[PDB]
Amino acid sequence: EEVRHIPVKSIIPNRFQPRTMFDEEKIDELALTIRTHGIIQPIVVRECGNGRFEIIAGERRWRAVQKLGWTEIPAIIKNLNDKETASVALIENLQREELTPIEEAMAYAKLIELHDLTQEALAQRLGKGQSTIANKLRLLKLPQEVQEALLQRAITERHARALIALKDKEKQLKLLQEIIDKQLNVKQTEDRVLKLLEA
Amino acid sequence: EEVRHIPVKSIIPNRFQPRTMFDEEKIDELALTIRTHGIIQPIVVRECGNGRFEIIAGERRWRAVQKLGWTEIPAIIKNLNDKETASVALIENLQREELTPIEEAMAYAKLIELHDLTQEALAQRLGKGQSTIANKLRLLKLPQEVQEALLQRAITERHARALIALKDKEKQLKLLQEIIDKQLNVKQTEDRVLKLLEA
Repeated sequence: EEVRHIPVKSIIPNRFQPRTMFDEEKIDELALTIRTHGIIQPIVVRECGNGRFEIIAGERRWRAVQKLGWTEIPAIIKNLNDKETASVALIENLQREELTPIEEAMAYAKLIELHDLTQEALAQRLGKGQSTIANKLRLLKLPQEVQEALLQRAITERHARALIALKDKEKQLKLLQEIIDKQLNVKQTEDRVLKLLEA
Repeated sequence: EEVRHIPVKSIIPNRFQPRTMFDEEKIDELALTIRTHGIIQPIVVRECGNGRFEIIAGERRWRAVQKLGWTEIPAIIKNLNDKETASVALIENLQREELTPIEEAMAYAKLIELHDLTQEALAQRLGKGQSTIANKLRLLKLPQEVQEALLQRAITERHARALIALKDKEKQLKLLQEIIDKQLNVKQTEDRVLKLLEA
């Protein structure tokens, strides 16, 4: 019903920790993205007790704003028993789907058009490397079938990166079918990619 | 400030689509998980115009509730220009971190303890297969170092699954170092795993 502003310092992460490993590279991108357009989704908490709140969902948002130095955060309070909290806390983390590398690439291109930005401008805004931005956009040059493999998560982005060098659609497609069917890794893809350019 | 209830049928997904591929397997797990404990995080929308709302963030929530047959959904309305919406819409999707397979496993074990449930009970509640639940929990039996590799995303869950069969900690660890350093795939791991049990 009501979005609430709650003290960042009075918040304790969920006892049944759903997340054990936390990438600071990513969490900083979040703190940066929150500096620009603020916290878009409030953090879900329950009252742990008197004036203290247990995070249901939104640890990264909490840690990013902590780094930002914000004194309070937007929350939604839901009355829940200790069992409900732990369950929900695990489901909101189990039911997360990350965007596919091709889509991450597509999005990067959208922001390049919309904010009329350089690959350096993008890296600075999204809190990642010029390298990572450039290399992911390069995947849009790949043949469409390879691009569809990327979304179907048939191939990794590193498998595809090597295929960019072949510079022949047919050769790339022939290898793609080998990679998925033979189930090649990144190493033996790169290996095979070089052998072809040599020959 | 105020969480709002808005008509599911008056909502249009973002024009600059951040997500192109949508796994129904997952989206159904979400609709199921929403049947049980409801929509925990309201969906962020802007007013596209008169009585119509453009999704900023929460397409999966929207599609899951649509399948559930819900007539309205909880939203947060933010006034934004067409440029702001598109940008934010891409960032809320770019800054998503999925849980690591070991953590997905750990969470599954928590719910098994908390709801005192069978692997079948878990599969039914989380909307996935008994197989997927069983196979992911089996990773908790693996040696700790392998488990740390899993969180560091050094190895895939399929690389690890094969190592469960070796049933010797040392042999598993020796292979682990080979997998990461030699950069072996799932195929050549399984291959090597069998060769050892044969010999």
